[PDB]
Amino acid sequence: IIIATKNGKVRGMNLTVFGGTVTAFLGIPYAQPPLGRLRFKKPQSLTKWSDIWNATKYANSCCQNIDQSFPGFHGSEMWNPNTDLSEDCLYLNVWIPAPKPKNATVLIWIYGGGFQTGTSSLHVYDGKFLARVERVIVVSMNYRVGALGFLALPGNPEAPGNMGLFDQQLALQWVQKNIAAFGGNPKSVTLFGESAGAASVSLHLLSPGSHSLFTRAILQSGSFNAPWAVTSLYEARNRTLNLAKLTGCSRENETEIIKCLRNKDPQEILLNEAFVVPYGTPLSVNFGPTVDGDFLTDMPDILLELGQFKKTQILVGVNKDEGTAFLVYGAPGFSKDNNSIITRKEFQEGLKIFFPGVSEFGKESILFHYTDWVDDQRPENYREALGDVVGDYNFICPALEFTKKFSEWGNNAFFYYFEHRSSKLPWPEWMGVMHGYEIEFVFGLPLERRDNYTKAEEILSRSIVKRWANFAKYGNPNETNSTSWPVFKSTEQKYLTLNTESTRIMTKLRAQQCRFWTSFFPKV
Amino acid sequence: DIIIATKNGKVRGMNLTVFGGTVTAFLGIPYAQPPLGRLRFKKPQSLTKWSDIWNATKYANSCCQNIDQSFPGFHGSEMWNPNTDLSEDCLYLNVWIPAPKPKNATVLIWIYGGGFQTGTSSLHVYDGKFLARVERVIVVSMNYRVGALGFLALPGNPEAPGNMGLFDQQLALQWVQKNIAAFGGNPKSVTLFGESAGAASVSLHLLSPGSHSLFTRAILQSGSFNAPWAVTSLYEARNRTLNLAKLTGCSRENETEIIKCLRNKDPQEILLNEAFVVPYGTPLSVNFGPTVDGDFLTDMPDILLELGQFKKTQILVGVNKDEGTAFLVYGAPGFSKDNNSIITRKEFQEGLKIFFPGVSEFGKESILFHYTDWVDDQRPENYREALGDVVGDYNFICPALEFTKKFSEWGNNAFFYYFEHRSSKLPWPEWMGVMHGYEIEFVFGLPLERRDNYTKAEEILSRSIVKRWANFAKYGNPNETQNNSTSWPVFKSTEQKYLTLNTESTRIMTKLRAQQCRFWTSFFPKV
Ligand SMILES: COCCN(C[C@@H]1CCCN(C2Cc3ccccc3C2)C1)C(=O)c1cc([N+](=O)[O-])c2cccnc2c1O
Ligand SMILES: COCCN(C[C@@H]1CCCN(C2Cc3ccccc3C2)C1)C(=O)c1cc([N+](=O)[O-])c2cccnc2c1O
Ligand SMILES: *[C@@H]1O[C@H](CO)[C@@H](O[C@@H]2O[C@H](CO)[C@@H](O)[C@H](O)[C@H]2NC(C)=O)[C@H](O)[C@H]1NC(C)=O
Ligand SMILES: *[C@@H]1O[C@H](CO)[C@@H](O[C@@H]2O[C@H](CO)[C@@H](O)[C@H](O)[C@H]2NC(C)=O)[C@H](O)[C@H]1NC(C)=O
Ligand SMILES: *[C@@H]1O[C@H](CO)[C@@H](O[C@@H]2O[C@H](CO)[C@@H](O)[C@H](O)[C@H]2NC(C)=O)[C@H](O)[C@H]1NC(C)=O
Ligand SMILES: *[C@H]1O[C@H](CO)[C@@H](O[C@@H]2O[C@H](CO)[C@@H](O)[C@H](O)[C@H]2NC(C)=O)[C@H](O)[C@H]1NC(C)=O
Ligand SMILES: *[C@@H]1O[C@H](CO)[C@@H](O)[C@H](O)[C@H]1NC(C)=O
Ligand SMILES: *[C@@H]1O[C@H](CO)[C@@H](O)[C@H](O)[C@H]1NC(C)=O
Ligand SMILES: *[C@@H]1O[C@H](CO)[C@@H](O)[C@H](O)[C@H]1NC(C)=O
Ligand SMILES: *[C@@H]1O[C@H](CO)[C@@H](O)[C@H](O)[C@H]1NC(C)=O
Ligand SMILES: *[C@@H]1O[C@H](CO)[C@@H](O)[C@H](O)[C@H]1NC(C)=O
Ligand SMILES: *[C@H]1O[C@H](CO)[C@@H](O)[C@H](O)[C@H]1NC(C)=O
Ligand SMILES: *[C@H]1O[C@H](CO)[C@@H](O)[C@H](O)[C@H]1NC(C)=O
Ligand SMILES: *[C@H]1O[C@H](CO)[C@@H](O)[C@H](O)[C@H]1NC(C)=O
Ligand SMILES: [Cl-]
Ligand SMILES: [Cl-]
Ligand SMILES: [Cl-]
Ligand SMILES: [Cl-]
Repeated sequence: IIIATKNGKVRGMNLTVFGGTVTAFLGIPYAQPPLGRLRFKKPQSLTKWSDIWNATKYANSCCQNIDQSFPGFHGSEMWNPNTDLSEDCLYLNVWIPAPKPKNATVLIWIYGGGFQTGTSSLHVYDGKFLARVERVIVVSMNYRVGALGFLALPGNPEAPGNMGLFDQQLALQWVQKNIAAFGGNPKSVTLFGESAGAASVSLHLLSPGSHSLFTRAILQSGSFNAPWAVTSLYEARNRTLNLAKLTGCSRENETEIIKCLRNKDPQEILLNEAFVVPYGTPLSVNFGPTVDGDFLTDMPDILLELGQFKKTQILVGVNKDEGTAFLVYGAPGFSKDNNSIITRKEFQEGLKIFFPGVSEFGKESILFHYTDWVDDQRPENYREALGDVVGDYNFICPALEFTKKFSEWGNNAFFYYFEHRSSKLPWPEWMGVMHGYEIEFVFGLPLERRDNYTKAEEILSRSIVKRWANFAKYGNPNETNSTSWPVFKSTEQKYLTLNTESTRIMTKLRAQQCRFWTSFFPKV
Repeated sequence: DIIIATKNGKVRGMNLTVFGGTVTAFLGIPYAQPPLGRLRFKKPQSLTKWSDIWNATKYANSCCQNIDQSFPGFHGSEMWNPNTDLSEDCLYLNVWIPAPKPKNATVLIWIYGGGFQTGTSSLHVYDGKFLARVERVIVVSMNYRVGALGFLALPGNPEAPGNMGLFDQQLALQWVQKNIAAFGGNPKSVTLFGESAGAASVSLHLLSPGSHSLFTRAILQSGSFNAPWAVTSLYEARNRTLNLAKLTGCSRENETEIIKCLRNKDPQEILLNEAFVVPYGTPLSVNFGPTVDGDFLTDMPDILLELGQFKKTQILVGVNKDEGTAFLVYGAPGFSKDNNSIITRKEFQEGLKIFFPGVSEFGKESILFHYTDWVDDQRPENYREALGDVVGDYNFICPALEFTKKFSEWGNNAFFYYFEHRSSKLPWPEWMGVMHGYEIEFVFGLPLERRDNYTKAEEILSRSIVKRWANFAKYGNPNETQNNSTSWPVFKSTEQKYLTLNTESTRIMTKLRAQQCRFWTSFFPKV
């Protein structure tokens, strides 16, 4: 099994998937390894290789800090990289159905994290099911995370910012120039990603360089207008200097600061990343996208409001309990080992952790808007209240807002609200429908009947899988005897719920809560 | 001839013709020494006796007060202006009695509203003859001193201790205790009722130990003491007295001379300086009102209320739908009685600055936020109705619901009503809605006069309210009839049930405007 790429040949492997076969290529390199003097620089193009590259194993994962908060716990360790870490990590994966097609539509995955972690080789990102069941080609790449991917000295090509974004862009360029040889259609390419990946996707809509490299976009629990998504030009600079000071690299010329940083062991850069910002929360993006004047020629909010982006169809949505995951990593009184009931004042110190710079007036206005109880007793009210605060502000409200303004320019947008909790979800029952736990359903994992998912979950997974694939192909997320999914329009603003019971059409998702974040919190 | 022997001498009345029957009325019985000369600013002095027969056949003087002349010739405003001569000699009261004379009639006592600055018991809408004819109750109403003449305060100084007007009310209540039996009344069945400042005065009599043996039950219409305008702190009363002294050229070193100086000023110069003792000044300002005097009020009313130190008895409480509207046309920009008064977002914002002078710019945006979750964006009346509801909820509805909640918690039956009908004869524009004060004519049974151009529905409604009010007084329960009538349930802190009052359908409901009152009770104190 061998395919001819424009930089040399690559050998794949056959996978057995539901009585059929999927042709998979794991670990095709798409750029020069960013080592030594190439550290912190935009990815450089590759030269041809004479012999055969064996793409039969997942490549290295990009350098990153590892979540070791809960040793032995699957809930956290399932997100930890499952291959060796290395600065040599610019590779991608390609899955193809068997037999092979002539012009299949292509789905490209951009993994999530806080831009600090993640890799394409995770079990939940396995594209072989998607290749078998809907006969699409599935691509996923590794991109640089943390300071190695997003360190910024604006105007200076030695570390300009958004390197990790340019990695993604280079992988998309690779698909354009190579995917036809695999039987793919470069004129029908759909990006999708979760959280930071979804925000990465939304950034590709803004950036001129990415205009011609894909067709449509899917944004799961993320967008660039999320409060955590983009760092100001000034706060990025403050973090680069904090990092240099912490690494014994403080200088006067910055050209020499970068020189010093290039001599540091990767671990010394990684292990200091947490300290570059004082108000460190688990939602902190220490090094993420910034306005570099290259990938982002201007402030994202401005570009969105002026409508200077790629005009195309989008699929957008969020989970029911996006906030809970972040509460167990710092907020007081919360644990995965108890029911995590908290008191009015525990709620208050929580708000102080997630809103460090906000006045006590503002942390009271917030407390106000989220205590108009339906039931006075509970006592779980506050534990769910703080959850909803984080979730609404960090994920749900920015997403509705992004979808509203994107639709305003005459493009079809579709919005979803994912309400089902996995029967195998390793976290406690109070955390609900968590950040990131729609991903296994999008990748068709419950289709594996030997895998301890319920029948109801397989049916649901099949719907999402079908809808996602049809959206990629046709621009409309329809199924087969299935609820018709309507466009999100700024007037009526309809969205679809996804659960095992009854998939309904509804309106004005959490419009009351999002009212506060969009039209009052900015004035505090 | 019509003559009753009171403990201060004999008094002569008159016969009135009311609905084919007769009502005996005694108008202008004096209940205290005229607060004249050196008696100015002092608690009312008891009456001695008169040898002859006092002729109670005309309304007495109204107490000194400024007159509303914003709209000369306009009935809507001038109907509240006094209809007798003004004078410091005003401590008189009125008595209406059914005929034939009763044996042990229940007595309803009316305390008029205002900002504690105006008002009088002789208004057309305060006519007790209908109530006496239709429900066979005895109706009593008194005049009490208003403005600085009634509430000027130098706390601890018997020359002007504060709350004189409240003590005026209280002495009239003593008069009823001592004399009403001679008219055929039951002094052990006495019910206070009043509107606004009258309602606030009523709620204070529940607090004040001195009044506790002087009445049985209470009715509060559009007012209570916990309203932001109702009660002035001990220091703010003193500072206003001094501001007044400075404004009139009466500043001294001892207080005895300031009072001695203020006593020589013409009643009119004190009146013209009342508005200036408070720096900001809105149409809701109570320049001189009740204060904590250490006599009538031994502590801040909220403390006594929270501690349960009040008279334990039944109460009837309620408010109107558009309490705020009346005050917007007397100062808020863009508003007029001659337009539909549709306003813009920023007119709304400058309006807010008029009614909340001491509040941060943050708070004036918080209010705006809580009150702009529009159902229909346009709807151009949105902001005009938003501001009305702000003033109304903050000043009347929420403090009333709050009072009723806290009062009910100590185990007495409270009933709450919500008055929603606009009068077919209301002289104000339609956008002002169900205004402050325009339930009074329905409570006094005015639409029962068929010669007066009210709708039939309105007579039905009035007759209903009159029945409930009188039944509350007699039995402690505002029932209409046992059958073919909506059950009016007690207000409890849990369900918070209230009754709506209108021509269409009187229904039982819960948690009146709970979302709005939430903001005022649990967020506004934190701004
Ligand atoms: C959906 O994926 C599930 C795994 N998570 C979500 C978890 C949330 C709580 C924190 N932990 C772990 C990560 C880690 C790494 C080393 C040591 C300790 C910890 C704590 C991850 C991510 O990859 C992830 C991570 C960040 N961040 O680093 O701040 C985000 C920031 C803004 C928006 N989205 C983010 C996001 O989605
Ligand atoms: C049910 O009464 C119907 C008539 N009004 C209500 C009108 C409202 C608009 C203002 N005018 C004033 C204007 C003005 C100027 C010069 C001389 C006389 C007047 C009359 C009265 C009152 O008697 C009355 C009055 C005040 N106050 O004067 O501050 C209240 C304060 C707090 C709570 N309630 C109050 C209240 O109910
Ligand atoms: C008027 O009615 C009252 C009752 O409200 C009569 O009452 C006194 O009433 C109390 C109970 O309320 C009794 O304990 C007393 O014994 C009563 N006193 C007397 C002398 O009977 C009162 O008598 C009635 N007055 C009349 C009918 O003239
Ligand atoms: C007491 O009354 C005074 C007099 O109005 C209030 O006023 C301020 O400060 C001085 C008083 O010494 C005046 O000259 C100013 O004009 C007043 N300020 C304004 C903005 O008018 C004072 O606030 C009151 N204080 C108390 C404790 O009651
Ligand atoms: C309204 O309801 C009250 C119940 O609270 C009725 O009260 C009774 O009235 C009779 C005389 O009419 C008294 O002898 C009883 O003592 C009262 N019962 C009490 C106080 O519990 C009242 O009659 C009802 N009236 C109408 C018109 O329905
Ligand atoms: C009992 O009294 C009710 C009043 O509460 C009367 O019903 C009303 O009838 C008049 C016309 O006769 C209508 O204008 C009202 O709208 C009716 N009110 C209702 C239905 O609530 C009637 O006298 C009696 N009704 C019954 C059902 O016995
Ligand atoms: C394996 O690869 C061969 C070609 O080498 C191909 O014919 C076959 O379909 C693939 N899958 C299986 C079943 O081995
Ligand atoms: C590539 O795969 C082939 C067949 O499995 C194997 O013989 C060879 O060692 C691998 N590496 C290279 C460089 O060919
Ligand atoms: C930067 O500093 C280095 C050594 O400190 C020096 O050689 C170089 O000329 C400097 N470059 C600029 C542009 O200042
Ligand atoms: C499914 O769950 C069972 C326990 O009932 C476990 O033994 C097995 O390893 C699980 N299989 C997978 C694929 O997770
Ligand atoms: C879904 O919608 C597309 C729109 O082109 C249509 O072609 C198709 O028949 C529908 N159903 C399925 C299962 O694709
Ligand atoms: C459990 O979590 C920690 C103990 O590890 C503690 O702070 C908290 O009080 C506990 N939660 C509950 C609900 O008891
Ligand atoms: C009216 O009062 C009574 C009747 O109840 C009696 O004195 C006479 O009929 C009338 N009195 C008058 C008008 O002098
Ligand atoms: C109407 O009231 C007066 C003029 O009669 C004026 O102050 C105000 O601007 C007018 N407003 C509207 C909306 O007519
Ligand atoms: Cl940030
Ligand atoms: Cl009659
Ligand atoms: Cl209108
Ligand atoms: Cl009843």
